[PDB]
Amino acid sequence: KKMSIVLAPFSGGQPHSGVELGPDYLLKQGLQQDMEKLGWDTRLERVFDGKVVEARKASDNGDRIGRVKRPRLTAECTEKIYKCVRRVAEQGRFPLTIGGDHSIALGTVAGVLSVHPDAGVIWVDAHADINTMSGTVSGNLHGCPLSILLGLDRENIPECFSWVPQVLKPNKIAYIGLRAVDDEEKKILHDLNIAAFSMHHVDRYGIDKVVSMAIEAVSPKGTEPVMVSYDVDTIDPLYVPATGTPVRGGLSFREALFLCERIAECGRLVALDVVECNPLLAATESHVNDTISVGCAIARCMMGETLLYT
Amino acid sequence: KKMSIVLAPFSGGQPHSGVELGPDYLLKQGLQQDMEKLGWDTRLERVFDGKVVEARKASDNGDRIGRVKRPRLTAECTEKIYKCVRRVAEQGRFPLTIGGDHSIALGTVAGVLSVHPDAGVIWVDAHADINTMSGTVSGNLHGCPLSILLGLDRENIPECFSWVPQVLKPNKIAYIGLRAVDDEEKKILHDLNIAAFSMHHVDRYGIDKVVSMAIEAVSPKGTEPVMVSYDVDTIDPLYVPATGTPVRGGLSFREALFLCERIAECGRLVALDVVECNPLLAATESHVNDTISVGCAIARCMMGETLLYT
Amino acid sequence: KKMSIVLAPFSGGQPHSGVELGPDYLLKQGLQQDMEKLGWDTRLERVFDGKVVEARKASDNGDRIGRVKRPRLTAECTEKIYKCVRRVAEQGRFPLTIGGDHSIALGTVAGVLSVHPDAGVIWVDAHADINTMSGTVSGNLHGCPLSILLGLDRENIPECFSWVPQVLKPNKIAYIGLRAVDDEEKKILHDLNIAAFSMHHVDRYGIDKVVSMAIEAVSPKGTEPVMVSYDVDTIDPLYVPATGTPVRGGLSFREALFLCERIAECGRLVALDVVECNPLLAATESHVNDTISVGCAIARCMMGETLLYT
Ligand SMILES: N=C(NO)NCC[C@H](N)C(=O)O
Ligand SMILES: N=C(NO)NCC[C@H](N)C(=O)O
Ligand SMILES: N=C(NO)NCC[C@H](N)C(=O)O
Ligand SMILES: [Mn+2]
Ligand SMILES: [Mn+2]
Ligand SMILES: [Mn+2]
Ligand SMILES: [Mn+2]
Ligand SMILES: [Mn+2]
Ligand SMILES: [Mn+2]
Repeated sequence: KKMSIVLAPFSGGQPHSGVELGPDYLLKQGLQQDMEKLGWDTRLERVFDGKVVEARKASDNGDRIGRVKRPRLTAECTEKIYKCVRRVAEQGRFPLTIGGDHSIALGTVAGVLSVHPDAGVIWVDAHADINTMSGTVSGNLHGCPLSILLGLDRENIPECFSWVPQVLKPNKIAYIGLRAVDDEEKKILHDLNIAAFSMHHVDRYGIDKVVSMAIEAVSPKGTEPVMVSYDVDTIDPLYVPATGTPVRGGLSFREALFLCERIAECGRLVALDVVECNPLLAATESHVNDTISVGCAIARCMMGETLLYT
Repeated sequence: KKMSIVLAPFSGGQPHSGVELGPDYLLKQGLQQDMEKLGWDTRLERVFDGKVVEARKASDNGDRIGRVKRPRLTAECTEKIYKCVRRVAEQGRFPLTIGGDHSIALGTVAGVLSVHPDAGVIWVDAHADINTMSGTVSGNLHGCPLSILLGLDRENIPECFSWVPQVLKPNKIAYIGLRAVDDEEKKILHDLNIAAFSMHHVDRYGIDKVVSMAIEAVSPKGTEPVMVSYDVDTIDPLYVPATGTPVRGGLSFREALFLCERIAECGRLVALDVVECNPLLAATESHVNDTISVGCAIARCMMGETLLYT
Repeated sequence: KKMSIVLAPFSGGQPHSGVELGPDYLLKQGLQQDMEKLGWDTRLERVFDGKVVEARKASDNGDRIGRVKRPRLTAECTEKIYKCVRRVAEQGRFPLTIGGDHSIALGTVAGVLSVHPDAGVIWVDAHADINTMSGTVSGNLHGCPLSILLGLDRENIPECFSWVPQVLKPNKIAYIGLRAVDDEEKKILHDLNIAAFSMHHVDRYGIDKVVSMAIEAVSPKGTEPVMVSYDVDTIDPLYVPATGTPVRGGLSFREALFLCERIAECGRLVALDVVECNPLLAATESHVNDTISVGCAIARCMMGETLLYT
């Protein structure tokens, strides 16, 4: 029962700065102590200096390839994350990555599928993060990771991303909590027949059924390893206010956590990313505390924490 | 695919002024652009000058018939709405009416049932709005429309309402989200055996089942046209604060919208009223924005807007 | 149809003062008028002077037996409550007790099971309140009542509690809404196989199923009398802010009340405690009003109040 808590304080995949503070905030909230308390032999893994990267992002506004903003910087860092996560798994340890915007998952998923190529992927998010380099309207790379992992729009993808291994198929990715999908993404998900459960399915079937369906969609043989990339903005902003791109009509705090327990209960989770926590994007001390403690809550629940006897 | 957005800035059916501003606010929120974006060939239909009517209401406190307040004024305006909506339907266009307090539905429903006499009616509301002229304690006519449409207490109903055609039967009206019913109304609904789904059924069966049940109750042959008069105060005030008579324990924002999609999904909606939006009844700019954007949201969702590919 | 509204303004079972104001606040909110309106022939029953007891608690910091704080004082008062409730039932009247912290339930449950020894007990709470005298970390007796009623840790229980009759078995107590259980309590509930439904079951099955399950667990023959000790802190603090130990992820206002109706609908409720309302533990006038009116709401709903015709 060994765990490596991968710190990924990156913010180049999007406009607002502050999300790179996630790792620190989470850790000071007692994340590592919590994993220990859950019986996890933990050790931190730093991939790069958070402030050094902020400097390179704040200045170099010349790092672009079309509407895509900061592709080189995002490629460099996500590659270091990929390599890091890859080793962590080769060592037979569970990698829990703390972001940082969601573009880090390009490194995480790439790293996990490198050791567990048959792993399914549950993308808990309000967004589909599948925009292509050519299609991305905003150009914020945190909304493009999946397109890159899937190898879509191969032609218009640059050199700085050639390091990205092609190991993720459409039938191994399942969304949950979607409600802010771009027209381009709606078509893509439909073209590729990606299993996506929007808030509509949650309202229709309740979180339980959805989770069940989500897990089945990426787990054919019922034995496959499961990975969850958890974007906190999936949860209604009235619970998670400190986040870059909030959208109303999100999961309730109870659903956000129940979802984790169902997964833990699955007994096949091999990795977890907890992203989009931006402390500087709050109004009070409770805005940040509620947000960060929610992050730690997803971690404890995913890692086995239950409300009753265990 | 033709639509007429009927503007009904009336506030005589109740105490608070400001609800007649609904139409304008909605429209500036981009309501018509939204219907266009949904592929609806739209055109506005003005029934009367909003400020002119406010003047006649503010002054003439002598317009009463018992406890009933402003019956003449309400009759005059709701008649113009009736006629308007009637023509809009005769033209084969979908009428989307924006209020204005709920007393306008006397004109809307009367207008719709004039062209589609077999249309069922789903009343999404926290209130039953079925009080009689004689029974109404408050005297606020926005809580009496259904009694008039149903022809109840025929004897004590005045001359100014003789224009109201009798075309609505008890078996063609179904409530959803009820939680603030008057004793008089509880008896009536029971006497007439009106299908009413209070918050109790939502909590008990969940919004999906309720919607299904609500649609079946007014649609025997499974082919009948469906009309929905949507009172925004059905939604919990923590979502829709700017409304005249809010009651706690309402539908969540997610339920409010999911309900619409289920209906749209029904493929038989022939008309829709979106009422009780009172901008001046807020505390902040978000109170109004949240309320008005919620109004536009019900419109988009009812008219086909989905979270995923369509 | 006779009812005795037992006033129990006690606060010795916990740190914060103000919760003894519950009874008064509730009553001024019209609690008794409400029970009358529901057709209940009511009469108040005062057990002791609320301010006199506050004086004895504020001063005597020497009243302890280990980590347990104020055992003598709690024993004296809960005994008076026991006796009171016992008589109220012997008189064939329904006892509705208003607290006051949850340690009063030692008197209430003891009183009810004295006249209805086969009565099941539904503990609506975020906490299990089953800590032992020896195990209690906090020492706040409001989290120990059930251990005393169950006769657990008999050896380390003091003289001042010998008056407590042993009439409650593990198979006659069922929790609902649990989410803040201590490690000690988790073991106990598991050892004794106590039917406990945490927020996890609510999220998983919805409030309806849970209530059904909760009622079945304590009602084998399907004829047994039912008692509910209702801790308002079971409801999410965003609904019930004025309470001593709030925990996020609670029941929604709708669930809090729906739960009551299901019970009322059961037709076998023989007693009800409504506890933990601390007016002085608010920030605004709405904090207190919302809290206290919620208390009265649970009362009306439990006692038969429905949203539709009855
Ligand atoms: N934060 C996210 N996703 O996680 N926002 C993505 C927003 C938008 N879809 C884009 O392409 O930029
Ligand atoms: N706003 C509404 N209904 O839509 N309130 C109705 C209130 C009350 N039932 C009455 O007769 O006036
Ligand atoms: N308010 C309550 N329960 O109702 N809190 C109990 C807290 C804690 N379990 C204890 O032993 O003190
Ligand atoms: Mn994301
Ligand atoms: Mn997102
Ligand atoms: Mn209405
Ligand atoms: Mn209403
Ligand atoms: Mn308690
Ligand atoms: Mn409690």
